[PDB]
Amino acid sequence: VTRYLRLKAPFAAFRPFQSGSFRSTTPVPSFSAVYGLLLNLAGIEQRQEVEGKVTLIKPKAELPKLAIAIGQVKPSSTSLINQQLHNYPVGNSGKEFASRTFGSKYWIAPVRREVLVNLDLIIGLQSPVEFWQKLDQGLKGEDEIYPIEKPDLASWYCPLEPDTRPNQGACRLTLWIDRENNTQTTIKVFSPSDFRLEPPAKAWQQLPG
RNA sequence: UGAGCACUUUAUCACCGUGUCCCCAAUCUGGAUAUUUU
Repeated sequence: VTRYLRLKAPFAAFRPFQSGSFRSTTPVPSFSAVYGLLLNLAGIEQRQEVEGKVTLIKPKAELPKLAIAIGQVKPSSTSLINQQLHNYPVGNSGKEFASRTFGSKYWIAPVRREVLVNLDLIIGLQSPVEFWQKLDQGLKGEDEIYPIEKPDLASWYCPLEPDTRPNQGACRLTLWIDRENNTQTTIKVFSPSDFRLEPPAKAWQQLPG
């Protein structure tokens, strides 16, 4: 890796991909979300932004190549703070609903979901010099994030093989997802490793995106 | 500052009461000597 930078945030939420009627969350963000956040923070606009019923139709032909890991310093708890969020009905969709048709989003119904009390992340990116330079220009050029790479090292994550039973692992995770018919991502489960030493090469994952 | 991203936990109201007591008090004890110049 070239260098890595640290950040923290008080509140966040990471929905499982089509969790269901009742939402849920995961202790750590997905790799795809982190990749998108880093791409946007550099000021790189999305490669494709066509419009229609849906979006996110992304070929890999023109897209930066890069390798990302993930880290974690302090465990955080979870809470549930919501009572309502409307939806789009399935069924008759009778009476007025069919009468209005104004970007409908009618039939408000109650539903709850989860939030994270606190969040802090440490990992950065292994990338060529030009990409890091333009990322710095996007951050500084024409909540809070800053590089403390060498000190302040904490635990990390890594894919797990059928041995060495881990503790408090993440149930599911996403690598590269497109909102269409596909095979989604291959590996789901991940395992945390606790040691104040540089993460192993297995922790680094070369992202296809 | 980008893609899953909505539209509210929403609107009202008394604890009624009433009601407190009488009795009382002790004692004893004291002291000694001492001034002179403008």
